[PDB]
Amino acid sequence: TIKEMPQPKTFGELKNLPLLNTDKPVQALMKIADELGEIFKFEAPGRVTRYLSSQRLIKEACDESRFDKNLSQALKFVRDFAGDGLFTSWTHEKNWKKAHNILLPSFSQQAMKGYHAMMVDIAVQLVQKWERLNADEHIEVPEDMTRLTLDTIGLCGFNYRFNSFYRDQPHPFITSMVRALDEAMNKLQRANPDDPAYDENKRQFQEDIKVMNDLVDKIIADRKASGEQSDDLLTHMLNGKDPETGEPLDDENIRYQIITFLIAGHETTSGLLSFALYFLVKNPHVLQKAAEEAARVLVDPVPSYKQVKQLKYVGMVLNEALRLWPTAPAFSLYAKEDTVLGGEYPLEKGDELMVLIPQLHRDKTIWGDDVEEFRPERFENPSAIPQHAFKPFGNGQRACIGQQFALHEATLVLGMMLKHFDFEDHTNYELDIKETLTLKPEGFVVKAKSKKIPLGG
Ligand code: HEM
Repeated sequence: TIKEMPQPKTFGELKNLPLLNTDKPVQALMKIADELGEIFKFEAPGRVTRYLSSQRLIKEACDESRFDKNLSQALKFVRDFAGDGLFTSWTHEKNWKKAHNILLPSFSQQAMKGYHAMMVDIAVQLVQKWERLNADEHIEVPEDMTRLTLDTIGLCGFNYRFNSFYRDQPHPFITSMVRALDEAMNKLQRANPDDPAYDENKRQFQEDIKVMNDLVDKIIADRKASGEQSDDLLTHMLNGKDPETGEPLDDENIRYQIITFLIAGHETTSGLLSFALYFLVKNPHVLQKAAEEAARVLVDPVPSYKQVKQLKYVGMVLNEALRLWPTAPAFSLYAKEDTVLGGEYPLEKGDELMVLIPQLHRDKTIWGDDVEEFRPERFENPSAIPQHAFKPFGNGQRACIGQQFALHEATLVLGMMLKHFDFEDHTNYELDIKETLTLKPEGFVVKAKSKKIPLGG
């Protein structure tokens, strides 16, 4: 029966936006959810959002007949350079359906067999980099895991080598990409956009978009003109036809899809690898069980596809790091028609709901009371986990098309790290989680000692 909905402190006319004027907004909304409960209204000048935290309400918010993906304010800002790629378009835009239908078979677990050798290439570069460190040096974990995921998506994506392990300062496309992304998350905070001084940032944003567009546009043009067939996603987009309409993707959208795979895949997947290594280094018993499995399964100088799939406990370790810190922490929904949530909170057509995934993954009624503990074994039998309890890759037909690509990568890389190195938390690191569109451990450094096992070819 109809209930109330809390609201945090307001600052009249600015309403609750100062509560989000922090460098850590998701972790600040997790402190607010702890004191107000499973749903709360958050209001800013112009918008109203309700944040959901319990599986009880989120299983309802995940019914596709009543709710659909919303383009939140962050995604509308990202659409300026990601366009109508899969991530920043509405389900009912014609290009979302057409790209979804063409790309879906290329992102299956069976299609990972074709991208495997390209993922091993960048994985071996990372391992070889750490093999070659001298005994006085340490690893900057988030920074080499972002080198590893940029280069893997560049090479599986459009067969281009960004050669991030050969540089100190990134290839200028990556610099533009990070800076555009950065600019788009800063426009959220700036309650006074367009003009004062911002027009310098705004001028700069136009140039970063031009660098992205120009490099990708050229790759596509050179590709159609030479016509060689590789096993990257760009050839599957260039030769693919939507079975519903019979149409191909146009060249401008193919570009947006390539920019979208970079921006949607690089930080989420490297954040994941960083958090999994943290929790392993902080939990020696888990590390030993994971390192044992890697040494038993990965018996060849380079892992085969079938060997990565047998790395059952490494997969449980990554699932539990995604429970505790889902690297893309919230997604947004809008009500399709007037409806009631739970049987007690009235919603109107078009109201926005935001799923706060890190809180969902801390619901004591589903996970038990050791919710804050790192226990991979929670996932030993994955069918025993209630529907809509575990949502790190979103929901339904708008879930992460790249789910299988991210988990194969992460399992491959984590299995080879544990196989080849013993790790030491030489500084006794204290977790500080930096927020962008994504979450990562800021400053996590480790020392790796080699077990001197050959990494051949
Ligand atoms: C640890 C890894 C990752 C996590 C946690 C993650 C999570 C997510 C989430 C939560 C969404 C839904 C967002 C929303 O509903 O607004 C999503 C969508 C998407 N992700 Fe991922 N992602 C990851 C890896 C990747 C990778 C590697 C790629 C691509 C190479 C990728 C590409 C996509 C795309 C294109 C969409 C949009 C699908 C659609 O709407 O049709 N993601 N991802």
